[PDB]
Amino acid sequence: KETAAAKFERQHMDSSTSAASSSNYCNQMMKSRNLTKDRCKPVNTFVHESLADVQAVCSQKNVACKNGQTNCYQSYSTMSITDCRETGSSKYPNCAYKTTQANKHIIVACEGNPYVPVHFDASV
Repeated sequence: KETAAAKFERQHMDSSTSAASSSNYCNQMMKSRNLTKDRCKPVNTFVHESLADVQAVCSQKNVACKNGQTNCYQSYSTMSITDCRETGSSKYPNCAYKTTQANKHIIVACEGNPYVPVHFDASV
């Protein structure tokens, strides 16, 4: 198994880079993190912040999750993120993505003890 928290770091954390390196970023990252293993995950966001910074988001601004649950939190400051959105010629198993860099507040769902991020909800 893989814990909720470890899975979040696997699919969303990329601290080794401050931004989206190039157009190549998403094709390599999605594959590396095994996000294009059973299908091409449609969209995925990577956060280039320290892990301590992303975890502190659980004590930040509490907001409603897209699913109606109340365990989502919004970062007070903008973070550096990269959005990976699937393309047209992207055909499984040859998934193709468009790398998109930006700075936005992130919204994550937290849970557990300790209370850690387990799901990425949105970026605004």
